Amino acid sequence: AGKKVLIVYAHQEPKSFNGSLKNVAVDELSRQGCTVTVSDLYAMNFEPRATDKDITGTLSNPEVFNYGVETHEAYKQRSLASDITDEQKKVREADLVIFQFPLYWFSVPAILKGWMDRVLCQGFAFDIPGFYDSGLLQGKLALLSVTTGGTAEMYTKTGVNGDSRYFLWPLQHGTLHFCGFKVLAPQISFAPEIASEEERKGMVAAWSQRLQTIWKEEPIPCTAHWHFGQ
Amino acid sequence: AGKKVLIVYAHQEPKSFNGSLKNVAVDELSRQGCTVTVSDLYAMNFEPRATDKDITGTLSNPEVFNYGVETHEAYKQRSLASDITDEQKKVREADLVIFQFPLYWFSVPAILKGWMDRVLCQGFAFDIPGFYDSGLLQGKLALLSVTTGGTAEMYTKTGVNGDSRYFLWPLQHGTLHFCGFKVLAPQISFAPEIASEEERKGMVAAWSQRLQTIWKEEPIPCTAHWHFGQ
Ligand SMILES: Cc1cc2nc3c(=O)[nH]c(=O)nc-3n(C[C@H](O)[C@H](O)[C@H](O)COP(=O)(O)OP(=O)(O)OC[C@H]3O[C@@H](n4cnc5c(N)ncnc54)[C@H](O)[C@@H]3O)c2cc1C
Ligand SMILES: Cc1cc2nc3c(=O)[nH]c(=O)nc-3n(C[C@H](O)[C@H](O)[C@H](O)COP(=O)(O)OP(=O)(O)OC[C@H]3O[C@@H](n4cnc5c(N)ncnc54)[C@H](O)[C@@H]3O)c2cc1C
Ligand SMILES: CC(=O)Nc1ccc2c(c1)[C@@H](CC#N)C(=O)N2C
Ligand SMILES: CC(=O)Nc1ccc2c(c1)[C@@H](CC#N)C(=O)N2C
Ligand SMILES: [Zn+2]
Ligand SMILES: [Zn+2]
Repeated sequence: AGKKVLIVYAHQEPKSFNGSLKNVAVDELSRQGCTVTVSDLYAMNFEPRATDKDITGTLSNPEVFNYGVETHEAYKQRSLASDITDEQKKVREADLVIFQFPLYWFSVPAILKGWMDRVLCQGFAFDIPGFYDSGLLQGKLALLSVTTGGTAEMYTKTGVNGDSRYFLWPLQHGTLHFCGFKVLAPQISFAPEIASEEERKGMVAAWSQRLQTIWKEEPIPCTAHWHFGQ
Repeated sequence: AGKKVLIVYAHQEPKSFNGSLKNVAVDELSRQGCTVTVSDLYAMNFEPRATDKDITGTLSNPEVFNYGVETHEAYKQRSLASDITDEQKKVREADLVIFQFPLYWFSVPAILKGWMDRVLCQGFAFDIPGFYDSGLLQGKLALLSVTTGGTAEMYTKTGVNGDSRYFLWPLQHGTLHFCGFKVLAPQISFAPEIASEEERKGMVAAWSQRLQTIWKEEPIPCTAHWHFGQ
């Protein structure tokens, strides 16, 4: 129908390749009749740092500050900072969450890493127990849409950077799977800066076109073998 | 003695296990006569976000903001924000950089991700020709000292988390090796929260003990084979 999508978007420049990919997601999902929300982290000046400012209530231990303990508890008490609960609400209502970002050091840009650290808290995204396939975000989909400086070939088994999937592990498995998401196959747009005009437009249309049938997709097996082989 | 160490420290609580580890590292390298510097990111309230505030004066293209390019030009024209250049100065001067942090989502806390995104800029950490064996910081040593919530057992090849080396790939290879560091074996203190006090003392001591002979160490071969194969 009928689906609710959250795009968590991490690029500074709306005219970027990232902004284009974000905009065609919105266009295409919107045209399908889906409900769409965008967390534009840079435009929000989203706070990436995990600090005692994230808890507004009496601390469980005010002598020695433990971020994980205090946020678990603030979540249960509903004394978390409001910028964190606003995201949680977006995540809670979403059926699909797409992360749109350029790769920074084989990972997400810090502003997005901060959204992950501060938003996916214990009690909300997972618990002990209640992680991986019993993770709290079960029944939800997640998809990483990454753009790189390096080419497709750099990111091969035997290229300098190794296989692209190697860098996907901490994000797909250690974070998304861990919270219960089914993970859809990543969308990697390699080296747009080097690509020609045509190859770039093909890359944008390929994203557009994949989204046409996104609801029909099966998740990847989010395992050590998918990521590493052998 | 005669060598300079920078410890980049990412934890909110001085009385924490990360604090204790940073403190025995200071005490021990200080005892041996080394020059020691600590960037306490939270105490500094270090800016994690990559933005146009990172370039002072006027941008070489204020129409389309491209962080990589503008930070490359700024580096060469001595026009980076001073928080960035302060950190580069400490790194330039260090013979060993130690990173001391709790594992957040199979990675570094966002605050430290920000340090790496913003400090390790093109022209400073790496450039074309210089990356991997020829990255700009060759001659230097680096070491990840990570603490985990999860046990050693969870972090094996057939455990729920996979092998530790799988999450180390983006940090050690895609970041440290990429900038031309020789990387020392990670120091991983598994699950200090659920260990006895004892075992805890054991892990602190191993770190202290290990730092006595840190200068004698062979760096790891930072290969895909090291991280992924048998
Ligand atoms: C701190 C930092 C760390 C990095 N780490 C890594 C790393 O670890 N590994 C790696 O491989 N790379 C890395 N990079 C490079 C980075 O990932 C790439 O620069 C980024 O993915 C490029 O995406 P972009 O949107 O910024 O491209 P852009 O530069 O914005 O896009 C390139 C070109 O595409 C054009 N374009 C925009 N929209 C369209 C459209 N609709 N149709 C056709 N063309 C369009 C733009 O106008 C531009 O001309 C890093 C960069 C930084 C700044
Ligand atoms: C956002 C977030 C994401 C996380 N992601 C992951 C993840 O992906 N994987 C994972 O495994 N874990 C993860 N964790 C758990 C986290 O890594 C651990 O909680 C953290 O590493 C614990 O280290 P600490 O210094 O904060 O422990 P502390 O709680 O400060 O230390 C444990 C105990 O040691 C005591 N202590 C302090 N100094 C000494 C000393 N000198 N001798 C003996 N005891 C001492 C402390 O008092 C405390 O009782 C995550 C946590 C958070 C908040
Ligand atoms: C400005 C910029 O492109 N930075 C950057 C930083 C780190 C890396 C890269 C680019 C790429 C390659 C390219 N371009 C890479 O593999 N790593 C680790
Ligand atoms: C507060 C806290 O322990 N958070 C946390 C968050 C994420 C993860 C963990 C703990 C560990 C497990 C533990 N402890 C983990 O494997 N991941 C992915
Ligand atoms: Zn998985
Ligand atoms: Zn390597």
